[PDB]
Amino acid sequence: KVFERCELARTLKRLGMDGYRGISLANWMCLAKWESGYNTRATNYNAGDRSTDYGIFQINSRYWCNDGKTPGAVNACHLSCSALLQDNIADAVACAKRVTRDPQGIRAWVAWRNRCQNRDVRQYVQGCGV
Repeated sequence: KVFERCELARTLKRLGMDGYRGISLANWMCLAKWESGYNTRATNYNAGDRSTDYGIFQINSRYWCNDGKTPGAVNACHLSCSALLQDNIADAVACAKRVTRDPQGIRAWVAWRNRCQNRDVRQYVQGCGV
């Protein structure tokens, strides 16, 4: 599923993402936007380390979900990576929350550092009723 902007903002809000561990909804929107273009079935294989990024938040298989084909990987969200390719984003949200409970917080995603950190992200939630 490819979410429309405001539809996603409200979906994330309902799922408890607004201000989760101090992270604003606009930051989450900026992350999903640059990671997958709001596409839940987005996937990116990393030939260098044999891992794959899954879903709307492009969560990686080396540490967060199990796909059975990533060498010496772990599954911190305790989910099949398939759960990160569903139209319904609840599991992806639970996993994204798990990622941020770690030391880096939202900085775990390099894309957020490149395109969201110290940027004006107000535009992502404007007019969405959140």
